[PDB]
Amino acid sequence: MRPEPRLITILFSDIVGFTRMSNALQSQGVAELLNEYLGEMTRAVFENQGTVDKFVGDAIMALYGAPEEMSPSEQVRRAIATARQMLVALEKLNQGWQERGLVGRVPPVRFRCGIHQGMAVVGLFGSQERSDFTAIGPSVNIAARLQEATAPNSIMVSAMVAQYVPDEEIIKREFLELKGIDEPVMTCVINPNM
Amino acid sequence: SHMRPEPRLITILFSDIVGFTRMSNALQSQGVAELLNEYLGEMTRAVFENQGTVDKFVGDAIMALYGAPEEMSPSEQVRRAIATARQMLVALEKLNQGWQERGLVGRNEVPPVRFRCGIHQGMAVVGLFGSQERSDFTAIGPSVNIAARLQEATAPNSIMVSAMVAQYVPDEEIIKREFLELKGIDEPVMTCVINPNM
Ligand SMILES: Nc1ncnc2c1ncn2[C@@H]1O[C@H](COP(=O)(O)CP(=O)(O)OP(=O)(O)O)[C@@H](O)[C@H]1O
Ligand SMILES: Nc1ncnc2c1ncn2[C@@H]1O[C@H](COP(=O)(O)CP(=O)(O)OP(=O)(O)O)[C@@H](O)[C@H]1O
Ligand SMILES: [Sr+2]
Ligand SMILES: [Sr+2]
Repeated sequence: MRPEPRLITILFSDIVGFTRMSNALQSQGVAELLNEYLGEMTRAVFENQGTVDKFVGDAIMALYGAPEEMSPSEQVRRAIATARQMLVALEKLNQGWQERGLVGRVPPVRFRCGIHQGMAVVGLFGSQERSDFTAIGPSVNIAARLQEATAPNSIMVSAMVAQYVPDEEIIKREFLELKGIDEPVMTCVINPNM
Repeated sequence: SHMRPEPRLITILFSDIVGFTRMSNALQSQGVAELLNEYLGEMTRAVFENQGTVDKFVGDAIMALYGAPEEMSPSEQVRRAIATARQMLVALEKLNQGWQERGLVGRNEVPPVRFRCGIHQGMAVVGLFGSQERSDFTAIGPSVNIAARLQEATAPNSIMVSAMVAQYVPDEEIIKREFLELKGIDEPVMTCVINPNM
């Protein structure tokens, strides 16, 4: 648990359109919708041996390579599989929400995911009032920035991650100017299928 | 830790600093953790001392709740939230002074750390969210979104609250009043910058 430097893969995912959709239901319905979604995301992370760092509203943060050790290649394979499984889950959820009148009659929820691999100080951070296991550093900052920079319903990863992805699966490449980073970052949108 | 999601009038506080990453690039692993913990310690102590609830940390950002899980009058929620925000800002200045003396800031031109805080009071669904596999206690809804947006809209080293919060603050303690259009918000919001001092 004690914080230490380690090569890990960070995954950030978020949905946009949840608030708008929930705007019609009462508290109970809002909670049911969100729990439905968070449960699916958690399942996608656990099934691929990932660590659920935390939820941030309707955003999710997962780690691969901590606390349990994991090779860099397996971290990426698992992180990618999680992102693709999350998209499938959202496709299922959206189908249910549309047949429910929550979407279509309010557009379908959209998904964005960013994945980066790099060094990060990982372990328990906080105080006596509150301590949580997480990852800190530019690598984490970058993964979050990728998630916010990618287009609707897509997965964006860094070059460090893409090097383990079959070439034919990289749909689009583009250098992006990310906040706090001087050197433009080569990003790769990967095929959400396989 | 057992609370099922329920609607409730609460006060949400979001605070965040800028300059940690920059300041920490000039240090090493163990130093990062100790530096982050030093700051987080000051922040949580400010929340705890004011009987607030620390919801979570989001990197170096802090989220605190007043009125949940334990009940709290709407006026006490604001008093404690306001006192919390002010104490955090004072602690940050104390921290910057120490970091300055240690050469962590004001050297290799790493500006001193900047603090921002947003506070809003309104209805929110509070309780455990997630699934049997993983769930955490937090607050959800437009009211929470607004508090987050107020913190990101206010200027460096300042505290910004909504009209719902201001109504409990002595008028002379309100530095500035202005309408700002927050994201996803149809009706512009009345923002009030509070004096960092009582
Ligand atoms: N429970 C929670 N804990 C921490 N932050 C929360 C939160 N609920 C909401 N927020 C914060 O409130 C802000 C919401 O603004 P946005 O991210 O722009 C909403 P959106 O992604 O555009 O659509 P959405 O509301 O359907 O998800 C974010 O900064 C988010 O992290
Ligand atoms: N441990 C963590 N958990 C969740 N999100 C994290 C995180 N560490 C970093 N992030 C995310 O990474 C992004 C960092 O970008 P910014 O918020 O713009 C940093 P900043 O506030 O400008 O300066 P700073 O790095 O000194 O804090 C945010 O979206 C933040 O929420
Ligand atoms: Sr979102
Ligand atoms: Sr910050």
